[PDB]
Amino acid sequence: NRIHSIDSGTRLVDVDAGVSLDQLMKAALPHGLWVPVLPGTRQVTVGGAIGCDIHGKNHHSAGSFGNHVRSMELLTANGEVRHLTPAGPDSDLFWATVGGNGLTGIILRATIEMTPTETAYFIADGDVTGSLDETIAFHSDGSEANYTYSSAWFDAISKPPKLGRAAISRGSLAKLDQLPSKLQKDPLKFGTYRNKVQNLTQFYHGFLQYQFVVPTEAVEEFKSIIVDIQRSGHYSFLNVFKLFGPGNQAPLSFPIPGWNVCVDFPIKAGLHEFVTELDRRVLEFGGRLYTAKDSRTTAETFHAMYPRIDEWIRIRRSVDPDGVFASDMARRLQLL
Repeated sequence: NRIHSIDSGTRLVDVDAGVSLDQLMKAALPHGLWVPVLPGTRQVTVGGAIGCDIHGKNHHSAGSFGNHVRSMELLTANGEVRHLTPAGPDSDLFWATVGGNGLTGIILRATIEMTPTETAYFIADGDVTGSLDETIAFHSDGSEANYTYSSAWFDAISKPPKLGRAAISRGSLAKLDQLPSKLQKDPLKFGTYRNKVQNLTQFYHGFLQYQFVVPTEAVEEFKSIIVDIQRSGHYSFLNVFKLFGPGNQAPLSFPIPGWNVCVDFPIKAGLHEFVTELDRRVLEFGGRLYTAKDSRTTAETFHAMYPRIDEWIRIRRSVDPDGVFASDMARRLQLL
């Protein structure tokens, strides 16, 4: 539950899996290092970050968390401790562990290649659009290459042509060159605008959370989902929009390149019926659902989202035949 080494030269960090990403951030910053993929909470451990293979606002530029793990140590069911690497032997067990939710064993420790930075602040441009078509067109001009971080809040309640209008926030880690004099003293500690310097809390800022992704090319199909959601009467206020980049070698990693949306549906009458249809619609276009604890996602649907599901299940069995690390969700999703 400690951090063993930090090297700015190699950007490598040796850290136990029980260490929270927050604690990792604090320690790594003075060395001019930035955690490659940021957590949603301060209780997210390194092991959780790898097991869930978390993604953030910078996925199009940096991928998910598994992309940055140089090696990890997996305490398996037989009592062994396996040295896992993304490109060496046992790489299959590596990528099955990035995917798996601890169903492969217990991650004890990992080596993580950090992101080099000169400051702890973001420099951001903010834009507002007027409709869903504008929001899409805004992310389709190839301007995503100019910003490492990018996300948008959007209207899912107003009917067209106001549906899909968005407040977009995009930016990158600020250089020392870009900081005001007051902030250059300590650069590495703790809706329309341009060149706005923001710290972590400013930039990165009952219900049923629903997150999915539709392939980039199926844009009209994605628009149709958003339209149908507004029609349904299920109105969410907290809606996040994001365009994902390429995915992993992890067979159970969620992100794929395409349009990613996270809504918070208020628990209403006829929601489970609507969600079931929404699940089918996402899958129909070759999309994928984010499988959380709140799912509410059939095993048939789960196996359909992931083409390499059987390839993963084989690996899980070879490392945990008696299903020691098998949770109730794992059995429910028929992953045994």
